[PDB]
Amino acid sequence: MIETWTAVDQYVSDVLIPKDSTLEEVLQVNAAANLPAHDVSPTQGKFLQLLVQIQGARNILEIGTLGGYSTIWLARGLSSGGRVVTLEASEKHADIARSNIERANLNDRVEVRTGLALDSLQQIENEKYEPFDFIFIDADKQNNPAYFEWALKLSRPGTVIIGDNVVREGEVIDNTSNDPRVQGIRRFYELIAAEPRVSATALQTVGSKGYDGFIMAVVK
Amino acid sequence: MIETWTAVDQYVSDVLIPKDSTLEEVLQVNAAANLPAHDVSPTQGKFLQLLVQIQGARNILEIGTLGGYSTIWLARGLSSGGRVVTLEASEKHADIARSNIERANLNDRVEVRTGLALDSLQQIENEKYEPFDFIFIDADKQNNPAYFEWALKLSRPGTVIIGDNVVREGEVIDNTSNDPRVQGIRRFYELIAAEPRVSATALQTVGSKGYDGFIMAVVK
Ligand SMILES: Nc1ncnc2c1ncn2[C@@H]1O[C@H](CSCC[C@H](N)C(=O)O)[C@@H](O)[C@H]1O
Ligand SMILES: Nc1ncnc2c1ncn2[C@@H]1O[C@H](CSCC[C@H](N)C(=O)O)[C@@H](O)[C@H]1O
Repeated sequence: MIETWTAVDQYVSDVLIPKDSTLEEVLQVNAAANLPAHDVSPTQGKFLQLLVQIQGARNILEIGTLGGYSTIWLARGLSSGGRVVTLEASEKHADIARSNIERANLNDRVEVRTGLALDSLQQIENEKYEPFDFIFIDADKQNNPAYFEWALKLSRPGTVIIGDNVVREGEVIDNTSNDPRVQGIRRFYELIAAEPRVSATALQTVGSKGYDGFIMAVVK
Repeated sequence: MIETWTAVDQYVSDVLIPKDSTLEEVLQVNAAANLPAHDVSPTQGKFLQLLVQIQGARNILEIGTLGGYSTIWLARGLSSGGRVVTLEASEKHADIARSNIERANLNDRVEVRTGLALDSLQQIENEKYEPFDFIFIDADKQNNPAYFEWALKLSRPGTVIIGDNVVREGEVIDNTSNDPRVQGIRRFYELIAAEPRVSATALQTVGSKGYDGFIMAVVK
């Protein structure tokens, strides 16, 4: 099945996504730096870019930078004078991400903050940051419950929240699993349901990265 | 396999989509009337509703009504004096859709036009309809090329176009397919690539309806 899903994704990108030497280099540098290949796929990246454009987002919060691949897709969807604030725990990942954001000529609208996301989120609250209108949660999924609460806290009515990798090859329905990622993801779904101010759905996806999925939520 | 995808969708729906007796009735009536089970899934329907809300769409065009299941999800995403115009070739389907839409108390927001979509689209242009901000193509896929051209013609900068069922169990990559629906979808991808005014991506999805996918495009 992975061969078929990968072939379909190759077809989709070949026809709908013009070759982009900049983004290809980002992945190449990530690999050279030994960063894991956990970036969103090209089709997922374009989905994010287009969703940002549909929302007309101007203040994006991303949790989990890696090498800035998703960050570039997101930043490219920004309105006028919008910006992206992305959080990364690894000093090395963050350094590489900054270099890739530089190679994409987006350093004028993207800020990479190094440190554990929970600590950075508190700092963001402490500082004078306007509410975020688009939030992409893509870090350590075991912490999704806390990231969701922070996302809502730092949101405004109409804010879009995308939570990546929330199906995990179907492990999401294994209620007895002792895996913290699975339990964290399940609590993420539950907390969204508990919040009357948030309405969401989740689509299961397949492609070059395998069988997974994402949550798309909107703050009332 | 399909068992896992179905179970995951059941989980997602159970937690994120509150029970809706109105929509349950809609599907029951569609089935009693022997309509094919081609309605979007509940999670796909909510995805459409949320996307409509994110864009803040006010004038929706849907091609392919069936029993009005997707139509209701779309209409529920509207707010002010928003409207939905949906096209259906089957007189029987159209009347069942009008009935379901009425039971959902949305007849004031939805217009179901009976007839071949290509004929109705010409009429819509002839008439003074305002440009459509959101277009859902979900009828006979062999005609997607023509529907895409009409969508572009009746759009405005920023219009969102969603094309459903564009992966079809992975057959979309088979250029030699004897399925006119597969050829129609391939023609659709190609035309999008040939239209500079449209940027798109496609995500492959799995769930209760099986392995398929959708295209999301934005008009520039
Ligand atoms: N507690 C935490 N705070 C911030 N980043 C964290 C974290 N735990 C893990 N991460 C970071 O989560 C990232 C997940 S991969 C991020 C990929 C990126 N969104 C893309 O599309 O390419 C990694 O870079 C990892 O170092
Ligand atoms: N040429 C044409 N013009 C208009 N509708 C057409 C058509 N060819 C097929 N259809 C209609 O396409 C519909 C596809 S199923 C539509 C389902 C609907 N989107 C939902 O989510 O519930 C059927 O009702 C079929 O009768």
